[PDB]
Amino acid sequence: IVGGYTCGANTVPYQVSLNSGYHFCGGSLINSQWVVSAAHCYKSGIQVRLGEDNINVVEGNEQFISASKSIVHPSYNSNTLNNDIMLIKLKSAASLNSRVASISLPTSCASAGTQCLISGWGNTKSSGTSYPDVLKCLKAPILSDSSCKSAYPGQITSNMFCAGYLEGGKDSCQGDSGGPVVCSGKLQGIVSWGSGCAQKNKPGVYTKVCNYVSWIKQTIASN
Ligand SMILES: NCCc1c[nH]c2ccc(O)cc12
Ligand SMILES: [Ca+2]
Repeated sequence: IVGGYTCGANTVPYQVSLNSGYHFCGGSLINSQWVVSAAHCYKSGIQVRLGEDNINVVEGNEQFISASKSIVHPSYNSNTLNNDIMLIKLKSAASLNSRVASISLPTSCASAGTQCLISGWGNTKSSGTSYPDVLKCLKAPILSDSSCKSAYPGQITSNMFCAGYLEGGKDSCQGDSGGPVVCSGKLQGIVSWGSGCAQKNKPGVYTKVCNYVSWIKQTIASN
């Protein structure tokens, strides 16, 4: 997260770190046994880390739970990043508490101008590299479909939205992938892609979770 703030320990209780020997993606806990992330975060050998603030120190609220199954959206296209969503089932249920909590799926799609919270452990610089150890947060609005299409001509599908700032300086970045965009206490987006980080006229692009609620619910019901 570029141009964000330090969230504060366990203030984003649905935020997960996907770990394969090191943090490589974020995700969101949507019930005690399931995580939502980006399809571009897919790999085998995932450990889900819940209750994290500093990902390099054991602070005492963590739960580390292996993935039993990963389900990439059936229509994910790695070239276009259309349908950039995946579900991860945990081997055992998380213990839910004030610091490890699920985020609700949306019943409706959020409108342009809605303020959201984006979070992650990704890079904090728009040029060069500095990876924070503690969770970073950014408040950002959802942009109009027309401003998003104007920023990324020919690349925005009905399964994507833009959020952030056309002036630059504030955005999700590398390592924030798969993490949550939460608006009015609902999961509306997943950190998906963009042209670099925090560049002028190049806001972040997010998977539009409201389009996937039936797939999520039917997949969880049967797996
Ligand atoms: N808006 C940040 C999007 C993002 C997701 N993953 C990324 C990887 C590299 C990068 O430059 C950017 C990204
Ligand atoms: Ca920790």
